[PDB]
Amino acid sequence: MNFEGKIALVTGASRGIGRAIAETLAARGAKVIGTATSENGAQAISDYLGANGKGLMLNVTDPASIESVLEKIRAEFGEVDILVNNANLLMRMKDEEWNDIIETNLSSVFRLSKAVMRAMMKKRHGRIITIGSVVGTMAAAKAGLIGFSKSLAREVASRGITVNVVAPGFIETDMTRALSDDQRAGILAQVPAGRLGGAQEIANAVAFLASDEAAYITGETLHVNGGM
Amino acid sequence: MNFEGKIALVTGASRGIGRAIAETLAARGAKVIGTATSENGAQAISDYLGANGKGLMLNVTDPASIESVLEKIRAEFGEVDILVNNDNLLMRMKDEEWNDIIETNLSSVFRLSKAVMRAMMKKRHGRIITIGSVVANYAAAKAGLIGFSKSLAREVASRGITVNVVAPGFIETALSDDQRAGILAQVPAGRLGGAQEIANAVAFLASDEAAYITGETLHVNGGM
Amino acid sequence: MNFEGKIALVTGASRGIGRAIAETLAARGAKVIGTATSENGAQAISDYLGANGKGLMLNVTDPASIESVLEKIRAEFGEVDILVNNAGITRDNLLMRMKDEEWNDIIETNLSSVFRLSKAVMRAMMKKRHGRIITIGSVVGTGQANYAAAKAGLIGFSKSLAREVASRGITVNVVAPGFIETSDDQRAGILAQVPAGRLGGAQEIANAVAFLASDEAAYITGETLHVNGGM
Amino acid sequence: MNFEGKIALVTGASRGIGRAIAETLAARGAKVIGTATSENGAQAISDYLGANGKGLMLNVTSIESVLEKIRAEFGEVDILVNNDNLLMRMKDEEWNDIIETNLSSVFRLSKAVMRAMMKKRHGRIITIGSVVANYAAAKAGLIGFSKSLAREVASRGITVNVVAPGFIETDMTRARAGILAQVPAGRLGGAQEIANAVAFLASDEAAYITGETLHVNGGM
Repeated sequence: MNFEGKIALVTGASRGIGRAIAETLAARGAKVIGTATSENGAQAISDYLGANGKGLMLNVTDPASIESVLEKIRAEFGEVDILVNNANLLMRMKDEEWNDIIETNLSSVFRLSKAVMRAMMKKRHGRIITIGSVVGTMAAAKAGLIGFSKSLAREVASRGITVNVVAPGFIETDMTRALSDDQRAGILAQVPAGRLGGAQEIANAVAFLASDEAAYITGETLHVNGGM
Repeated sequence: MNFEGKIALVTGASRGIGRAIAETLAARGAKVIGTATSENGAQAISDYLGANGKGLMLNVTDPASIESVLEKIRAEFGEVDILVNNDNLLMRMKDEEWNDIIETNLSSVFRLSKAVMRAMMKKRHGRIITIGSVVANYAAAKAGLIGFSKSLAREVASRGITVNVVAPGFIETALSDDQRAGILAQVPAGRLGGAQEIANAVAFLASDEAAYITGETLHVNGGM
Repeated sequence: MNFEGKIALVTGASRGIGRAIAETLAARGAKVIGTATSENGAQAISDYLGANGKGLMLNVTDPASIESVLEKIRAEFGEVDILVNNAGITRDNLLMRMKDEEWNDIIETNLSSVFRLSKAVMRAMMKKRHGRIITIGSVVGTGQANYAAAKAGLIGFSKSLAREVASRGITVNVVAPGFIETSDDQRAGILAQVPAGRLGGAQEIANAVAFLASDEAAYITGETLHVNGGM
Repeated sequence: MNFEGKIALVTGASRGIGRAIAETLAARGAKVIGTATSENGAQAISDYLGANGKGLMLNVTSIESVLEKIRAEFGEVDILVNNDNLLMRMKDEEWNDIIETNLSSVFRLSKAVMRAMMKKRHGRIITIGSVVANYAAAKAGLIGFSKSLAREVASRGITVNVVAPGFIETDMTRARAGILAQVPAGRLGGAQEIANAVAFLASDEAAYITGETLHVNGGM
């Protein structure tokens, strides 16, 4: 219970890692706003957050949707103190697949971070944590994301804002449960720990970086992969 | 003269690093096609390349410009064997300027590499070298570029194509003694690098002498 | 008190980071054994740990000292569950000016010793299918080249060991502190190299160590956690 | 002949990578002194170097003796090129042997040749990493040492770099698809490919490259 009084915005909180993060921050006293791409999803999020938060529909690409969501949050809870971003053959993918991945996984983090920084710097306290993609098989967006975070971290560090990245490994999610046994085994073979990580393990790391315990940790990429 | 028979496409060959790279590859026997964002810039390139190449207009942002340039090069010289791809506070950038940077420094390398690969692979030989931006609003694109190259490198390594990145540091390209001193204080070497020094590194990676080097980022910055 | 029932061995717990780590683990329920190179040093540790632990003299350079200390701990508390290798205070110097004497002493104290200690405590960790080994990097001083080799070798050793013992429930990590509070014009020269604009507290390194030693970081291993304020 | 007038000391030049490096620098005009642990080794090296150099016996763990011999016959050294089980299984003995042979020796050699380089305000120190756990610390310590030394002597015109080879067809590799399956290039590298990289870093064309680890491993 070290987040009382803090407001956290967690994108993609429908399930898996996103939901574990939202429930963990909520269980530790934060008021949580989890987002989904549809209104039904948003309502599902509101149903599990109960009195500890609310779910809102958000399209991370649309700059209009971002402004809209932030306005609803300000009207009901206040300014966002914690932002948690939850997101083929490279010579055969179409320009669409390329732009979609850059837009969704890279540019959106830039637009959201930009939208919440003003309040954070004014209050001289803030946390921006981005969750990297979960290992699903045995790149430019992921690497660009880390480069952006290290750069932003340096820029806003003096104002009391930390910007970090949590890079999960082979974590137990729907996508990994939907893989075939041969596929799972191949990946698991690449994991020293010899087991898959739980969604809660990524959430524990996020909760740590979001707390006052890590005020001096910024521009860091924390890997939670059992040794991959 | 170890490039004899090879065709190299160097984007942004108007001056500085780009031109040093184009002149070095040409001096070592390659047929060089340097590009500029205008026909005027292109002619200037033709004039310094002479009998060793030609300058063409390339809008690395238009799929049609890319295809158009590659078609001209095929008619004249053949297939491309060597491809060489040549500020403000973050929270003060507008969506528009962030998009221009990603699209100009990241997506364009993806489009160009894609356009020249099929031929390289059929030929079982190729070189793709990207030059990083010469020293915060470029960090994302820059890091994405390196990530893209390492990933592409693994994908095409078995067909004899290497994909590398050369990351220059401070390169002489004016300032007051105080500004210059501030720069020198950041470089252990104590001087600025020359455009030719980046070109020497590129020439090395493009040669057969670097056939086993791929997915590497070669820093030429005096230990910065 | 999420460390209740766990025994932690913290080397170099006399002052600074080492002591903050020892007090933090103790405050969270662990039975702590902090070490010093002298007998008087160990007693000072014993005084501040009170009923939550004890201080023992240990010379990591001496394999006879290591087993001696581990025997005392096993006789009074039990098997070591958490091992924290705390680097001493570094006193900077230039590479091309350091003699075999210093070079050898830094390797021996900063690299080989971690190897010998980790080796000494691993079996008891494996039989329990649970263990934590955390090494603290040399804190950046006021140019720390003479510690650079040993530091990089240490990280390499940890990543490698992490990969070897991960399936047994043991995590091996490294915490790399930046500028820590331990003369104002020189002050500004240091601060200017830190984006956050301030020095870190010894407690901030201890918070990171406490996190990695807990059950919440069971899936974190072979990682180097930098606590340097963006430096 | 990019190296005309330069003197290069290459340790472990008996065969493989070491010899390829020695022959390449010699072929490009350098006066080369290759070393070995024995005399047949040193003599074997002098044989293949001919009028381009000489072989000397050198136990890197002797250094001042070798540097003195080179100093009397050729001059100061301008280019210096430095050339298995589970960890919980290692004994203190093996662990120390590895640290001395692969880490401390580079420190001692670099220290022995720096004064000269500094005085001449020009120098090259290249260390070849281990070809492909018990060597994990020495290798990583080596890179850390090089980056640190590189910053220290950069203003004096000396560059310190590391070349990290991947699976290079040697004698071990002669005895497979298992390691090949690890490398994207689908083939093993040649000893000459590591030598080309070393030759490049040792030349004037690489004066602004320092503290860098150049991997030559086929995308591995």
